[PDB]
Amino acid sequence: PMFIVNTNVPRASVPDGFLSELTQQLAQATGKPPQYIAVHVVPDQLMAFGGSSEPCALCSLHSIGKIGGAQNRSYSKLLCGLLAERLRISPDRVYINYYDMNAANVGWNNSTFA
Amino acid sequence: PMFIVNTNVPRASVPDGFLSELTQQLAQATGKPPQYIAVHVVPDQLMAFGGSSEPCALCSLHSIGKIGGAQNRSYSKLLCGLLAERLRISPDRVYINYYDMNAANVGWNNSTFALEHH
Amino acid sequence: PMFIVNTNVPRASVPDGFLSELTQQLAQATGKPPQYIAVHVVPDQLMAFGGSSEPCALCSLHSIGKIGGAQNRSYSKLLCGLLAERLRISPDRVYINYYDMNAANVGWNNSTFALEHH
Repeated sequence: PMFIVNTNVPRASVPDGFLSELTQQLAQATGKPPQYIAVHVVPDQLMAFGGSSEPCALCSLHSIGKIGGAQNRSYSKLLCGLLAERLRISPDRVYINYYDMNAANVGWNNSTFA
Repeated sequence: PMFIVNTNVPRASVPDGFLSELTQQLAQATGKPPQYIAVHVVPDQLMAFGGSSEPCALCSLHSIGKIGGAQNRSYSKLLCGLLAERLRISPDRVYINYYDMNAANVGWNNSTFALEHH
Repeated sequence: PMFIVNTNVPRASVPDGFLSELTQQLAQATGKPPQYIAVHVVPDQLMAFGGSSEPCALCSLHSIGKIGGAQNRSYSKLLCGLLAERLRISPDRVYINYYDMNAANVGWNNSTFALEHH
């Protein structure tokens, strides 16, 4: 799986341990091994949410399976919680796009997961 | 909805008011409340379009519904128009990927927009 | 088509000509004219793959058609080979998301690639 978070919060406000916490908690939540979890954090972005430049985040989580109604609500509670606690971003200023990827549509190690 | 624009145009060339104009015009175009419109502009990128590095933009618009044949052509006219007028990017050097998101696949405020079944 | 590469490799490590090489190789692989191939490389990113910050890349390839089981295996061998050769990134630290776009969902030049119906 891969998780990306784009935010206008400054890089200095990202705490030590963040990428590792995201990796471990997403491994727990998705049921996938941590060695297959990739994370990308993009601070200092020029963005607005509702026309306001208060802290916000636009994110995405891609996974082959383990994407659905209840699961996505669980991922959103987990991720909004981390973004609130660690980056001080209000949950109502976060959007997370979820993608259930077909294994044939994910390349890795010179081939695909199909 | 969320609209992202990635471009090689310098940050200095983005005019004051641009994020607000995109927010307001997308609210008008999609019929969605402006309070729910998010925008992200990424300048100074290393990109090429057709192998040339003249000004260009690669964008995306994600919305739960309001994505379709005629609507997407209307959004493209609006957005290419704004990118040409404000960032001086030629419309034929702009790609915009449209995504019709299912409500269950959009997280917000500790949950998603699928609040009907559990 | 559009190909995006996000990596933690430093900008100085992206060779001159890399965008052009990707453009040419992708035009060849997809059969699409190079004039329609867009590439975006984003170095110096804060990323981890499997909990490690050694070189890695998260990428995407969007194309209207020319996306499928065998074609994607071929694109992966091609692209991982280029990322390994040019950016020194191990293929097992590379993910590439493939998207088969509908023509009506790709905006370009004030409209979309759905020009047949109203």
